[PDB]
Amino acid sequence: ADTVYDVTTWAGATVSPYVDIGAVINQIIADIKSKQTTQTTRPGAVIYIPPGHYDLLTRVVIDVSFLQIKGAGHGFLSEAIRDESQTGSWVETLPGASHIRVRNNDGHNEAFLVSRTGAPATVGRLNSIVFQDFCLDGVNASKPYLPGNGKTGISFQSDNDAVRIEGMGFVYLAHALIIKGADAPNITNNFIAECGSSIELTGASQVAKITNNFLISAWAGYSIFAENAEGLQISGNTILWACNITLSSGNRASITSNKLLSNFPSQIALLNNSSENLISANHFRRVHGDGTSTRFDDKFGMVHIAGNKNTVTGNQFSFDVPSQNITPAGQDPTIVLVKSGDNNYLASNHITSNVAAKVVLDASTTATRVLHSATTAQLDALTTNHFMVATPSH
Amino acid sequence: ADTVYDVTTWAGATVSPYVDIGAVINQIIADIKSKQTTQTTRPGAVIYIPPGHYDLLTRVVIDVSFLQIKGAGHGFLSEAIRDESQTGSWVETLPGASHIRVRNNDGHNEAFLVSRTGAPATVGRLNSIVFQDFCLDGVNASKPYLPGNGKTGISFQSDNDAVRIEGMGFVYLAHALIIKGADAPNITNNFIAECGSSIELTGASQVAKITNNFLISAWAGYSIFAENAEGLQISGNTILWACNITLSSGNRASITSNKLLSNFPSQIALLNNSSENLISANHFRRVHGDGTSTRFDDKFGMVHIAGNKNTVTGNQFSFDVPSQNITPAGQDPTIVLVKSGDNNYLASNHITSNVAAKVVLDASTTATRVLHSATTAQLDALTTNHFMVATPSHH
Amino acid sequence: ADTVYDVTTWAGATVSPYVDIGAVINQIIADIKSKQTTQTTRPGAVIYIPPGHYDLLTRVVIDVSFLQIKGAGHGFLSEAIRDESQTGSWVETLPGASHIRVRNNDGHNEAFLVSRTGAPATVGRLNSIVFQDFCLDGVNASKPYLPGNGKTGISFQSDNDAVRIEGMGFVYLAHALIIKGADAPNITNNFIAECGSSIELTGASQVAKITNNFLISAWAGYSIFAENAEGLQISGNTILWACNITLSSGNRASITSNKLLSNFPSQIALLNNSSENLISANHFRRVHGDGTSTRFDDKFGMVHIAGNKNTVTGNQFSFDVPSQNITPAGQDPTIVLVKSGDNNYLASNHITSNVAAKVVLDASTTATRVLHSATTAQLDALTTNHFMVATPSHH
Repeated sequence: ADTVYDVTTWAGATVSPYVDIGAVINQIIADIKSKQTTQTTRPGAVIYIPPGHYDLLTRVVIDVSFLQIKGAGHGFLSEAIRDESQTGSWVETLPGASHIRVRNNDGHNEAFLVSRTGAPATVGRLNSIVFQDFCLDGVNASKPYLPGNGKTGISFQSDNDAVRIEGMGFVYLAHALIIKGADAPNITNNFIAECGSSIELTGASQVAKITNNFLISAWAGYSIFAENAEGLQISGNTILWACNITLSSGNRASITSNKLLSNFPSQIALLNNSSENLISANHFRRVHGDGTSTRFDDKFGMVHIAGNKNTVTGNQFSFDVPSQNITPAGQDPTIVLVKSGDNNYLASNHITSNVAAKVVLDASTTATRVLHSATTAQLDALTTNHFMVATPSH
Repeated sequence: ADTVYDVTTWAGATVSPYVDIGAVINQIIADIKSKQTTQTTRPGAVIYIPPGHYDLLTRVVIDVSFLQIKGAGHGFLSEAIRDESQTGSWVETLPGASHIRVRNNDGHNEAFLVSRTGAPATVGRLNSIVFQDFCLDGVNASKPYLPGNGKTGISFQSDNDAVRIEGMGFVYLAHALIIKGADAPNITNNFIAECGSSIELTGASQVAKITNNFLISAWAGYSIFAENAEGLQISGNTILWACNITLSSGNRASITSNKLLSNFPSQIALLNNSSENLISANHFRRVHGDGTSTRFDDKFGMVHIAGNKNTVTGNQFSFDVPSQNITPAGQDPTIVLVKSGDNNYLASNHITSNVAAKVVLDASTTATRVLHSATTAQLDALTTNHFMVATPSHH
Repeated sequence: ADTVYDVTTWAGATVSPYVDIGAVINQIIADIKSKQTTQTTRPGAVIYIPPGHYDLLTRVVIDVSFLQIKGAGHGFLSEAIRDESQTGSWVETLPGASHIRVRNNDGHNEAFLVSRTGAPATVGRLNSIVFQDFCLDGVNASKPYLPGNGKTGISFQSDNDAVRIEGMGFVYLAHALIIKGADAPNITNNFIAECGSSIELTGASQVAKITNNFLISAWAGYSIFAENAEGLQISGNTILWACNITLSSGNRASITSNKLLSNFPSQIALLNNSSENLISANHFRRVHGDGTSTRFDDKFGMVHIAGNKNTVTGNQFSFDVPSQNITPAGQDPTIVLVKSGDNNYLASNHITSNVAAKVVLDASTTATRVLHSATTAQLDALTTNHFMVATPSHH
């Protein structure tokens, strides 16, 4: 069929894909649109990227539904370690597989912009676009990569449904993946590392599914940021270095069965009246020194709750920070800060810390339940309006 | 090798795959069988479906193990929203990617029937058939799609081992996926929506794995139905609209780490003595109005338990139904109904509801434990044969 | 591009891949190295294996980063059932899809060895090698497959980063997958069955992700073995037959949302001071008779803890072993043995057993918390240094 392209064999390109794969992909998209021209004759296409090193100089703009862009793997190599190492004898010094080097010279910061102009009720949303098994690489960057090199890997900026980002590698980008106005996106089995932020669901979203990823962005941004987000599912992920899952007016999320590690506070922040979110069966680890920051002090919380009726159950909170590094100086660090809200619920969580640490209930909070989720020594209730069933202690 | 086919380039086809891809795939299967003729020379084959709109007029019958049918993606587009919208200016009005329009004219309701005749012990089971990354579409349908258009996407009707359905899209079918007699099936990373039922594991099954799917079937059928199911694993799924996981004599299931939402009761029903099942670390949301039904009333439960020794831990139960829409009118809706059985266990669950709501223990139940899983006001125990450690509510 | 190979069409092969696919893959690797000759011109390559039966006689050695070896599916067929059945009329008697029959004639046990010589700081690690969707088959083996046929599927034996093993089938191997010195490996959506051990993370590892697999290895080995392992994440798996997850000096693991079943003790063993590991929202099932062994007695525990500050929450422990088969004879079997360590935490777990069974706290342990995770009759505390909040049992 004529719906399958390989960027290196397609004879219609005016430029080499190794020199500018963005131009080649834009030219393929123009070809698709010249062939798929009515409401009922737009099934989409496959663009395959074989293993190779490809510069992108021109931003790709996608407004075609059901486009699959697929390569041979995530291609990750730690450019952070490379850039602190003597690499003269390294067999390879670049990320690989189907490797796009994001090197825009066109005035834009995105490698891929997924955007349709026009009101979605009138022209339709962008549907079931698939990015699979290739590598997006910002080439050069310094920690913590935000503002960094200012490069974005994939940015969806118009309303979309059932999009899919799977098996990809993202490295040395200020923003790996940004999806605005996402409905049922699937972000699964990716390897995102040494990036300023990993996943940002902006504007609003419904029922995003974020599963089975490595997310290893640094301390100036977010591993997962989601605003006006209903029904987020975050599970099966390994989120490292500076794990920061922030919901801003996010509700009815299910954040379960993840391995969560940060060298900084705010592993999960439920902000701006984020309510009825479940945090269950996660391992939380707070350590210190892989980078340092004063973005947060250690009273912010490993988990920070500003909202109602959230549920925190069955987790481990493991905290190991030398006392001399804890801020504000002389203060006990906070495991969970219930900053504001009503009827939040903490049950059956195990707190293991190298120094005395606390679940803090702000004086404004009401009806918080803390049930086998803190010994008496681990609870700092600044209001009598709470219910405590202590974890047994001496 | 000669084991790789593309439905649009294979020269042996006597009909266009755009006109009847079912006939073309059947012709490919006959070709495979003519070349793979002994029990040690049947490694199977791959059938690739490039992006395109393909009508299926003839049911495909698969009785070859290790067949892979693969496309370019799940191709979902909401035909339900289309059919309630003014679409004259929409860029697309059809689902896409590798898109099969299920339009049987052969008197059969399935697009794909996976079935071998004979006693499995004699002729062997069907093994490790792989459906990946294509779209099955019933073309036209009306809510709640059951009985609907009667169309079925994929139906396995003989005993099978290690089959795999991954990355697919299913839309506008009465039944997306039916697997009868499945051992260790893998149903993962699919997008099933606007179907009557999503996944039906019929007859019996052993250790089915249902992970990382979107399941968005409506209120007349099941998101997941499984009868005589041992050892189900259901995790990492987002199940929406009319979430209904029903086990019928299912035991030792692990139902964990799911996002579960319905506009109706019966998000999980453990029926017909379903025992020793774990329901842990799930978010349950009950809302109202995206469709309405009287299939269940609000006393049925968000979770309904008829069986022994089940375990319900670390969940959130969030309930928001306007009082005027609650039925029976005036009665408190039920969050968990323990309808029958012995030694069921609820612990460390949080119930948040817009009206007073209850965990109900039927009079027939024995030795139920309810431990930090209901305040006193949230428990309606109809037998003294229970143990309550209340979620605190009085200072 | 010239970076995509098909083992059956590449004209540079001097041996048929059906006779020795190992030689052909080695020849492809040599070709890649001849074309990719500097540290900025080594993006890697794809090697595609179409459906077919391929003998491997020569061990493959991979020292190229970003190599993808991919086939058409996991290809599983139960050779264990085959070898106890009358198969004369079976349609197929071999595993299939992209089927590598591991038949080394070179005195090595590995089908695939992934190894670079030289210090990783000097020559680099092996990065992001991808094995996807093919079948590695040891051809003939007897239970429990260790020592068995001594065959290993894939073995990484030099330090590696972000490797990926996905969608594979492994069958009838002594060791399916071994990874030494793994940093952020991804082992996902595989089908490993009728092998001695499934996954072994040797030497040391950091943040391995083991998700969404069927792991069905037998009772002489390990489903998941990990030594000096920091930050393992094990979730969404169905682990069967002889589930055994053993950590040796492993810490900060997250073992959640799994379906876990064994006919033997030691479903999870946290050994040699394994600390701050989470075991949450898993279904544990212990049964008897699908093979028998005395490797462990029933006092070892379904979960065995030798370490500090571990967390066991929201699980079900379901135990069904006939009393006449329990060892030592006349003794109550152990559900969780806290063998050594401080401040371990058990909360909100449901224990269901056919005979009296116990959480046992060794006399050496300190500050164990058992909170709604055992009735009085289910706790055998051999030290007074513990905290008990009993699961209620008396009215």
